[PDB]
Amino acid sequence: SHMLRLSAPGQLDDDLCLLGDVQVPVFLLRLGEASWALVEGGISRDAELVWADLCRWVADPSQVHYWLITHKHYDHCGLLPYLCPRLPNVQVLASERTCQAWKSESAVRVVERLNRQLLRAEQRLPEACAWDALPVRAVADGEWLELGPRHRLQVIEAHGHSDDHVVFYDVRRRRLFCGDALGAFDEAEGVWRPLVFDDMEAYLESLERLQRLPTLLQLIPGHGGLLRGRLAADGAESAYTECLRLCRRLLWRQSMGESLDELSEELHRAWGGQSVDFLPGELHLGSMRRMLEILSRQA
Ligand SMILES: O=[N+]([O-])c1ccc(OP(=O)(O)Oc2ccc([N+](=O)[O-])cc2)cc1
Ligand SMILES: [Fe+3]
Ligand SMILES: [Fe+3]
Repeated sequence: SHMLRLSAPGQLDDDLCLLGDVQVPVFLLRLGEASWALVEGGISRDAELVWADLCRWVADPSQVHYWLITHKHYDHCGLLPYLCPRLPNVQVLASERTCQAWKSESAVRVVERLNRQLLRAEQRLPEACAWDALPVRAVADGEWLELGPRHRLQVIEAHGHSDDHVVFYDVRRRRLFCGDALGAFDEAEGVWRPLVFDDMEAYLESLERLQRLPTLLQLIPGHGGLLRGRLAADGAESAYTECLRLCRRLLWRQSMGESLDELSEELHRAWGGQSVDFLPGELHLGSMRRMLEILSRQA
């Protein structure tokens, strides 16, 4: 592995642990002697694994007070109905738009169906909270989240990947929980893979703004672990660069009369192997196609 990327379960920093699979992690923040927060909501089929890992660090789960959610995609909120009932004092903090999603029938349907596709043959999910019954408090762009005496995180709107996406910045630690707004970090090549699934102009504007944060020490996307050193410092800028590079590649190939699919299959082939364990294959290729449709339209 690489010194600049922490990608093992367990303790990452004095106050921060990784629960579950590094590909779809849940982060555990220790806010004080008797108080904790989770960040990112995972996939439903990992409920027992994440529960098990949580109970190793947290003797009393009633001390889990907050659960921060970056966006409504099925792989970032799948655990909520299954673990919220075991966390009697938890408050889920999400954007207004993300909250809206959990109150839409069609939306919840998609999230459940994509989560069910990842179930292994054996397993049963535990009893679930109704999605519209989750203990949520909507948070606003620019809001300060006073989680504990040494944990204060600012909510920053970061749409583009999705129309509801937010990130959470801990300026004390120069630590940014970025969700999928920078794309997917390619563990093999050390570069960002763009994930433009809603709006290219918003996605790029969000990265412009994140580049203006004070220099990052820790950059924690939605998949793959914790990035540090130059990868954190240069992250938002690099993510922007990689988006433009994809745009131009698309423009090249289309100018050679290629159809949206040549590049899609090329991307699905070049990148699909990293997510195969949490993205159904038809979804990865289809996500590629959608992103290329978006870039094409807006360019
Ligand atoms: O069907 N959706 O609305 C949807 C699409 C992609 C998606 O996964 P996301 O985590 O946004 O996309 C990724 C795509 C590829 C990789 N990868 O190259 O390792 C990671 C995340 C989640 C939900
Ligand atoms: Fe996503
Ligand atoms: Fe994701």
